[PDB]
Amino acid sequence: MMANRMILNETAWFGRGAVGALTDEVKRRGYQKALIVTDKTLVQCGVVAKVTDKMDAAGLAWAIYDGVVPNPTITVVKEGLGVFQNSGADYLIAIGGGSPQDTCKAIGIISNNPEFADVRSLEGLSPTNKPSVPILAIPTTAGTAAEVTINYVITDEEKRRKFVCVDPHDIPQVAFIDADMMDGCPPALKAATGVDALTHAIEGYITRGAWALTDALHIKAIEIIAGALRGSVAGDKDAGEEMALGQYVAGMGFSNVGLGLVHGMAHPLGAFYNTPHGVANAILLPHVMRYNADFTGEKYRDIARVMGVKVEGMSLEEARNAAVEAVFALNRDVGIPPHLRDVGVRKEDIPALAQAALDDVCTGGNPREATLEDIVELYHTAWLE
Amino acid sequence: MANRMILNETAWFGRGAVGALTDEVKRRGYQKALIVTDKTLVQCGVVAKVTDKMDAAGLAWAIYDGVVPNPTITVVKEGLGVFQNSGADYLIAIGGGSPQDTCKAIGIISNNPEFADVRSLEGLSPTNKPSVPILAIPTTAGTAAEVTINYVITDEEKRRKFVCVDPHDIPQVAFIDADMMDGCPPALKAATGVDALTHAIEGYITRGAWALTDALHIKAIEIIAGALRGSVAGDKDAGEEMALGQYVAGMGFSNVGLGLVHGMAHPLGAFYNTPHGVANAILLPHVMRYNADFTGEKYRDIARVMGVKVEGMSLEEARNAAVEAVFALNRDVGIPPHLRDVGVRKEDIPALAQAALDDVCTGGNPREATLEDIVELYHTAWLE
Ligand SMILES: NC(=O)c1ccc[n+]([C@@H]2O[C@H](COP(=O)([O-])OP(=O)(O)OC[C@H]3O[C@@H](n4cnc5c(N)ncnc54)[C@H](O)[C@@H]3O)[C@@H](O)[C@H]2O)c1
Ligand SMILES: NC(=O)c1ccc[n+]([C@@H]2O[C@H](COP(=O)([O-])OP(=O)(O)OC[C@H]3O[C@@H](n4cnc5c(N)ncnc54)[C@H](O)[C@@H]3O)[C@@H](O)[C@H]2O)c1
Ligand SMILES: [Cl-]
Ligand SMILES: [Cl-]
Ligand SMILES: [Cl-]
Ligand SMILES: [Cl-]
Ligand SMILES: [Zn+2]
Ligand SMILES: [Zn+2]
Repeated sequence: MMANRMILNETAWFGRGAVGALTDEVKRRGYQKALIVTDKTLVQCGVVAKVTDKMDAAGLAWAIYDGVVPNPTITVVKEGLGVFQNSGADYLIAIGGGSPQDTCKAIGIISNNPEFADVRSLEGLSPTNKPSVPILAIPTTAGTAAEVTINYVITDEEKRRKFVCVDPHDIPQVAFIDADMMDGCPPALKAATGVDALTHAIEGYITRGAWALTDALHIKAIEIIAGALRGSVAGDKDAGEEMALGQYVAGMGFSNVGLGLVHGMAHPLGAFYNTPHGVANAILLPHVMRYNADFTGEKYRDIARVMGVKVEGMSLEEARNAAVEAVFALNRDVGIPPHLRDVGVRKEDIPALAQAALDDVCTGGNPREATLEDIVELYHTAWLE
Repeated sequence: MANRMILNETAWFGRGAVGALTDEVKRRGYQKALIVTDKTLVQCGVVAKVTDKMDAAGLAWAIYDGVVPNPTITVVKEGLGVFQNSGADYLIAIGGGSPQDTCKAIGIISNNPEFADVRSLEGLSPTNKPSVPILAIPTTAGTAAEVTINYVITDEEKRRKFVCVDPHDIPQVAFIDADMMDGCPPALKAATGVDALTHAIEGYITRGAWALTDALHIKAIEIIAGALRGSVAGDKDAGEEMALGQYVAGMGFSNVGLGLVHGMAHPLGAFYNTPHGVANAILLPHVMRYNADFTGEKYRDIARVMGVKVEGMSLEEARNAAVEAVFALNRDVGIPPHLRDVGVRKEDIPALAQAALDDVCTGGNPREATLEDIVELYHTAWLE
């Protein structure tokens, strides 16, 4: 029926050493001065200087905003926007995971669309008339794929909720997908962000708006990620490079079609508790998959198959169970906590979390139409055994 | 050498103890508080438990809510400026160890301005004046920071936690009220409760231990081991027991010291911003095993009050049983088993171990640790 749109990065560089392309890209574009948007951890760890050392050798000017925090808030966006406005910069370089990537998008959008100074009013299909300030995006987790999506997610601390901004105008001009930038994640962070990448690919494979091209991207991403994540957590170089590619491929799909109830149930955790996005999604994933199983056609057979299960001869019910179990197994293998209680959730908040999840935009993509009671029940199931 | 005890001159205990605050303020003649706290406690309504009572009583207050876990030199300086501009004449610390310690730093520097750099307070701070008076209200069970003479600040430039020790920082009044603590999520109850256990076990076996602190610590171990599972489960009376036990532990350890658990946790906090309670909880049983031969009969006592039938056990057996009872508690309340699980990197172990070797807490440890012993302990705790 309806035609399907795809927004993608016009330019992207892939592989260990891809950040070495940045200075030429800047020179080709004629930009005069960057604002780097990042967090203090990435500065302390030397990750930012991997980029600035190259800029300095090429004679390219920059300034830094390093105030991003996980689950970046309206306060963070306003602070970074002020730094941008006083910096003399003409473009942005986002160095970090989803939290810096998203902050950078917000800054770049508001700078060219000042009617959105309050930040909150960007939620939804932001009616921006101008493209963002140009962004060069450098992910350091594997990851959110925020370098390739048209979305960014802000935490409204005053309202205790996360909100999603969807806007073609925010797409980065160039993405640099370089596992050298990602290797310093602690193993536990690799694990959570990697199962989050898997969640993007699984939810995107089964989302209501799925179509042929996104299905092809998502099923490839699932195969890459499921084959690489244990090795990446273990520190294998090639597995890290595979994770960097797979996490990105997932975004090429889900940006354009949507996610589901895993992300919808994780957003309130981020808002209520400041839970890390990756861990929250990882813990919820297999429970939501079980819930969705009967509403997914043949797709769990494909998921199980590319996660290593010999599905030949299984009934559809068996293949569905096998897909779920393969996710539980991966979570155990890479040390994801088994229960939400383990990561600071309170049972008393489940009613309110569930209403927030029901209302979350990601939930609308879920292949099964969730009810309040389904979400209450899933939180209890995930909370403790 | 005679042994010194510093304690709170005044303290109120039990559910509802914060109800005593407004009268304590009136009796002391203070004019205006600065509340030192964090944004979570404001959001959760915990601060309002206090400020609503103050408002009813006509008592003035302002808030500094910028404390973060593992408070930094930057936080201390920010809060000090807020204090200096607030018109306050006393401090109310509402929170866990992070706000309690920030509050102590503020109150000390306000009356001892030559320590404006913060770092210069490390060790036996040579302050001439008492802190601005502090009324301390813990909201975790917990650090016992309300009753110790210590506070712990993170130097981000030097990537290290440092301990400031000073009789001048003791709070004037502590209010130990489990109603203030009940909102901790279960996982936070678990980690802060095993941290309280750690304080009591390390204090029991520390080099400076003597009769009075031994009596306090073994009672605290009994209380905490008996209550923690129930408190994590939300039982009301268990929460009140935890509030008391965590404080009794501090009555001891403030005055004698801790050991290598705390010494190995400090660099985690500095390197990774690891929560103090979780770090200590994961390390505790491994360090206990390392220390066992240097602990006399005390692991028999620990095992007994943790519910082990030690009658008939050899000392070796009783020691192993104490270690296992701690492993069991950690499983039972959901403490992660390994440091890798909480974001530690193996590549950092050499540097973590040097930092732990040099940490002040390590000097109280009953076994004299070496660099190589600490490296091995990190590796042992890092993964199965
Ligand atoms: N824009 C989108 O389409 C999109 C999609 C998914 C998620 N998100 C958002 O992304 C955010 C989560 O991002 P995330 O999971 O990448 O984590 P993050 O950016 O919040 O980072 C988490 C932590 O890991 C640290 N870290 C990151 N890279 C590191 C490295 N290389 N070395 C050491 N430490 C490193 C950070 O400093 C931080 O402390 C959430 O707010 C989520 O809502 C956005
Ligand atoms: N002698 C001493 O002064 C002493 C002793 C031990 C530890 N410490 C220090 O204490 C700090 C750790 O303190 P902590 O373990 O109490 O944790 P914390 O104060 O760092 O708080 C941890 C988290 O729990 C939240 N929290 C606290 N109370 C809550 C409540 N009632 N409801 C909901 N959330 C709540 C906080 O907002 C914060 O996000 C460390 O920096 C450590 O070095 C000091
Ligand atoms: Cl998200
Ligand atoms: Cl989230
Ligand atoms: Cl401490
Ligand atoms: Cl610590
Ligand atoms: Zn995600
Ligand atoms: Zn402690």
